[PDB]
Amino acid sequence: IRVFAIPPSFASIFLTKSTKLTCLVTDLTTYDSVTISWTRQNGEAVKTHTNISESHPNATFSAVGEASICEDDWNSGERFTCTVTHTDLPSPLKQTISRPKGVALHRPDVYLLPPAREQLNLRESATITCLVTGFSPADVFVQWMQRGQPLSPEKYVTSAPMPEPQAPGRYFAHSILTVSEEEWNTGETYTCVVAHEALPNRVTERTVDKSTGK
Amino acid sequence: IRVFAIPPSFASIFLTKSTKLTCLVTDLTTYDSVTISWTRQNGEAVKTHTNISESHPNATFSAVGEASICEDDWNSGERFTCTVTHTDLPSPLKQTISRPKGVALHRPDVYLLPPAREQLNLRESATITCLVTGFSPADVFVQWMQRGQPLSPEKYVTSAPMPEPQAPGRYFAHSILTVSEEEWNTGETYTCVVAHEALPNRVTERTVDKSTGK
Amino acid sequence: IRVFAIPPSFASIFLTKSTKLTCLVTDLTTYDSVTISWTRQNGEAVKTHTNISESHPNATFSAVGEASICEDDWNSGERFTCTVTHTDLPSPLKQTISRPKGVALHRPDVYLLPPAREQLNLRESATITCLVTGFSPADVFVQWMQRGQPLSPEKYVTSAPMPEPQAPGRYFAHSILTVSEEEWNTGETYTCVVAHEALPNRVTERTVDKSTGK
Amino acid sequence: IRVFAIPPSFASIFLTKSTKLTCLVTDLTTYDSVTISWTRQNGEAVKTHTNISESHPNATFSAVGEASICEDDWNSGERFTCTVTHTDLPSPLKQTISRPKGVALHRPDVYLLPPAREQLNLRESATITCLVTGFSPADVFVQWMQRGQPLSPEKYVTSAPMPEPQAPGRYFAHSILTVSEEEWNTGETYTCVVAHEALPNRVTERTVDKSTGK
Repeated sequence: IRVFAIPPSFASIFLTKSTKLTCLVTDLTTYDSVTISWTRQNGEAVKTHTNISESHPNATFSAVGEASICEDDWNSGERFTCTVTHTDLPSPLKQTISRPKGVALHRPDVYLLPPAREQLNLRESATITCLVTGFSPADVFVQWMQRGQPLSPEKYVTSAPMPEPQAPGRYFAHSILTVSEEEWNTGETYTCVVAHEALPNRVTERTVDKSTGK
Repeated sequence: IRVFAIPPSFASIFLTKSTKLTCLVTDLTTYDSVTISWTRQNGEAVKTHTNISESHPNATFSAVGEASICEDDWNSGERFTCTVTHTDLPSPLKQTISRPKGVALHRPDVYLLPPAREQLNLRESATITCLVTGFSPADVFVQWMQRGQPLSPEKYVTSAPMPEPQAPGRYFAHSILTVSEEEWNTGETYTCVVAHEALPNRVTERTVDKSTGK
Repeated sequence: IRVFAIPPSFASIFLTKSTKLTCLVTDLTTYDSVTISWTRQNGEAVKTHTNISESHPNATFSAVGEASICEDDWNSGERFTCTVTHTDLPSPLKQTISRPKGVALHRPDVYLLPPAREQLNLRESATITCLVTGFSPADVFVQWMQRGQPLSPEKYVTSAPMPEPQAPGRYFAHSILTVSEEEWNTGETYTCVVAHEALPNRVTERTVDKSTGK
Repeated sequence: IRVFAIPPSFASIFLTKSTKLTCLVTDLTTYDSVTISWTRQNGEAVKTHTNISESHPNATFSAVGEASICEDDWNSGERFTCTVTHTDLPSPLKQTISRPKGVALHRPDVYLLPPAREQLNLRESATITCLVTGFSPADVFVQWMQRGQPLSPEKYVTSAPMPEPQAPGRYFAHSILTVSEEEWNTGETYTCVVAHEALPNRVTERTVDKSTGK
C-alpha cells in the first residue's frame, strides 16, 4: 500500500503553460470516500480536481487529481501535502513534495547535428540529432519546428537528461528527427527550439540550411 | 516474502564473456540452513556459488549465488530452477527462468556522428556520438575503443534503449563520447563498437576521423 | 592401440559458437561396453554424448563423443580426462587434455586488397584477397559477407596459417574472394570478417568498394 | 615401419636445374648394410647417392639418397622403385612412384597486387602480393627479382597451390613482399617472375610501376 506523487517538470510546464501536480494511489481497492487534498505552505485553497481514473481489474484504484499553482510559487520551494484517507486506511497519510533546490543554473549549449555527405548519396532520407549538452538543471524541454511552426511529436524522441561523463556534474539530453532527402534540398531549416530554465529569455533555437558543411 | 531471479542481460554477457544467473531473496530473516540450488532441464549439478551477501540491518537476508552456465545451454531456452527452503518457509519454492525466445532479432545499424563545428569553436569540449538505432531486442551493449584499446566507461555515456515509435516495435539507443578539442585534432580515431545478440558475429564497429565529414 | 583427443580449433569455436572436444579411439575392435567419460578437474558430471560412429571395415572402432563445455571453464586451462576401458584392455587409460596457456597473444592485422586493374580487363572474375598477416596464434578464421548476410564457404578460400619469417615467431594467412566482374561493379561491398582469439572482441571487419582504390 | 618417398616438384626442378627424387626410411634402427637403389622402367644404372643422414636419438634411422634423372623421362611417367633391405627387414620392399598424368595444362595468369594510396601515406613501408591464379598443375615456382637480379628468399614466401573455389578444378598461389616507401619512389619495379611448366616459354613476369594506378 503506497501513494505516489509526481511533481511537475519544466518540460511539462512549457508545453501546457500552466503547472500542475498529481498524486496516484497504489494497492488500494476501488472504494468510495476518497480523500484528495492539496495544501500550500499555509494550507490555503486549491483549484478543484476532476477526472478520476477508472477502476483497475486487479482490485486497485488510482485517483488522479490535478491542481494549479503559480510559477514563482513552485520555484520558491513551497511544500504541498497529499493527504489520503480511504476506507482501508482511516489514518490520514501526507505525501510531502517540494522543489529540490541546491543545483546550479548552467545555460544549455545546443549543437544540432546535420545530415552527413555520405548519407545523402543514397537519395533516400535525412536524420537529425539535436544534442542539448552542458546544462546544470535536470529539466529541459526540446521540440522541433519547421519554418517557424512546431512539428508533430511523432517525429522526435527527446532523451531523458543524463549527467555528462567528463564533467563532474552537468546534465545533457538530445532529441532525434528523421526526415526525407528531396525535402532537405529546398527549404525545411528544421529549427530545434530548446527551452531551459537557466536561459535568460528561456528559449534557444538552432537550425541548419544546405550551406552548413560547405 | 518473495525471491527474485536476475536474468543475464546481453550487456553483462558481453562485458564478462561468461553468462551467469543470480537469485536474490527478499523479506526473509538472516537465518542458517539457507537452501540455494540451480538445476538444469534434467536436474544436473551446478558449479559451486560463493560470496554470499552480508546481513541487512532490517531483518532481511539476500543469499546471492553466481553460477557458470554454458552459453549454448542458456541460449537453447533450457529451464533453470531456483529452489529456496528457509526456516520460516519449510515448504520448497521453485522460481523458473529461461531464455525469452520468440522475439524478433533485428540487427543494430550503427552511425557514428562527428561533432558539430559550432562545438569545435569554443575549443573546450568535443562530443562524438554513436547513433545506434533500429534493433528489436532491447539488450544492446555499446562501448568505444581508442586505437584498438578499449576505453574506460568513465568517458562515454550510453543511453537507455528506448523504443523508436516510427517503427511498430523496435528500440534504439545512442552513446556519446566527449573528448578534448586538442585531443580530437591529432590521433585517436575513436571507434565505437556495438555489441548486440542479433548481429551475425555479435559485434559491429564504426570509425571516425578528422577527415570524414570534409 | 592409441586414443586420439581432438581439441576444438578456433575456426570450429566461431563457426558453431559452441566449443566441444572429441575423443576417438584407434586400433580397437568393434566390441561392446565402451567406456567414454568426460570429467572436470573435480570430476563432475558431463552432458550425455550420442551419435557413436559406425564400425570400420578393417576391424577397428572409434566411439566419438561430443560434449558441451562452457567457454570460461574451457579457456581457464581446466584439465579434461578421457577415460577408456574396452574388452581387449581392461586397464583404464586416461587421455588428459587442456588449454595450452602461456602463448603470447598478437592480434591479426587485416588488409583487404581490391582486384588489380589488369585483372579488371578480362571481365571474367575479380579475386579480392583479405590479407591476414602477423598474428601469433595459429588458429585464425576468416569469413566473408555480402551486404550483411554471410557468404557460403563455397566462394572464398582461406589458406592455412603459415609462418611469416620476418617476425621472430608469428604466422599469417590469406583469404581470397573470387566473384563475377559485373557483380563486383554494382554493389556487394564485400566485408571480410576475420575471427581470432587475440582480437579484443574477437571479430575484425574490413570493407571494400570500387570508390576506394582510385 | 614405413618408407617415405618425396616426389620432386617443379620449383625444385627449376631452382637446382636438375630434378632428383628422395626416399626417407622411417621406424628402422641405426644399423649398417642399408640397401638403397634407384631403378628405371628397364632397371638401368643410376647416379651414385651420398650424404647419408645422421643417426636419430630415438633409435630410428633415415637414409636419404639423391639421384639425377632426365626432365623428359621424369615427365613421361617412367616408374622408379625404392628398394629397401635392412637388418630388421630382410625381405626387400619396393616403394614405387610415378608422374601423376591425367591433369590438364593451364597457364597461370599473374596479377601482382600493387600498394594502396592510404598504405603509402604512413611513409613507413610498402607491401606487394603476387596473385598467381588459374593454373591447372599444382607445381609453380614463384620468385621475385629487383632490377633483374633475383631477391633473397628471406623476403618472400610462396604459398601452397590451393584449388580456386569458383572454378571447378584449378589451382592458385601467391607470395608476399614487404618493402620501404622511400625505396619504392625511385626504382624497384618488382617483376614477380613465376615459372610454370604449362607456359610456352615457361616464365611469366608481372611488375608494378609508379604510374600504375594514376
